[PDB]
Amino acid sequence: QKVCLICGDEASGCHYGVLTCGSCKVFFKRAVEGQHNYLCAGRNDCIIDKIRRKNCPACRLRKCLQAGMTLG
Amino acid sequence: QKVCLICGDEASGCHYGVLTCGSCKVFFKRAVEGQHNYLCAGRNDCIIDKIRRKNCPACRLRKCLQAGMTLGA
DNA sequence: CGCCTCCGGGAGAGCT
DNA sequence: AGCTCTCCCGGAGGCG
Ligand SMILES: [Zn+2]
Ligand SMILES: [Zn+2]
Ligand SMILES: [Zn+2]
Ligand SMILES: [Zn+2]
Repeated sequence: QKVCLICGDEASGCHYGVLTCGSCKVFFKRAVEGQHNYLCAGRNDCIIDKIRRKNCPACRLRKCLQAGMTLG
Repeated sequence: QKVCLICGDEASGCHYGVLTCGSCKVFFKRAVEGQHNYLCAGRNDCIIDKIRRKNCPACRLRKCLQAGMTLGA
C-alpha cells in the first residue's frame, strides 16, 4: 500500500500535512529552512518519481507546495 | 533489550534523564504538570512492575524522583 | 540526498 | 469521569 503523493515511492506516513516518503519529508524541511538556489532547467513540468527525484528540486518543491505541505 | 528502571516493562530509551518505558515517560510528564492528588494506601514502599503500575501512582512517582527524573524551568 | 538513532510530545484510543 | 498507554509525528545530530 503506502504511496507518496509527491514521488510515488513508498509512503511512511503523513508529514507536514501530506502523505509522503521519508526522503520527501526531509527534502521539504531542508528546502524551506536552508540555503539552496533551486532552478528548473525545463518548463516547470518535470516528472517527479523515485528515479528522477534528485533531477529537479525546483519542481519537487513546487509539487510539495501545490499539495499543501507546510511548517509550524 | 532495555529494561525500564521504574516498572521493568520494556525501555525505549532515556526519558527526562532516566532509562524508562513509554508509559512511565508519559506518566511522569503528567504527574508533575497536573493537578494529580495521588496518595499511598500502603507504607510508601509499593512494588512497581508492569502488572502493578496502576496501583500506586504515588509510589511510581517517588521511584521516578529517586531515579532523578526531571524536566526544569 | 537518503537514512539512521534518539528524545519530546499531542491525541485518540482503552480501562476501570 | 478520570487515568493510562500506544501510536504517530516533529526536530536535532550523525554518517555513508
Ligand atoms: Zn516521496
Ligand atoms: Zn523542473
Ligand atoms: Zn516503565
Ligand atoms: Zn504506594
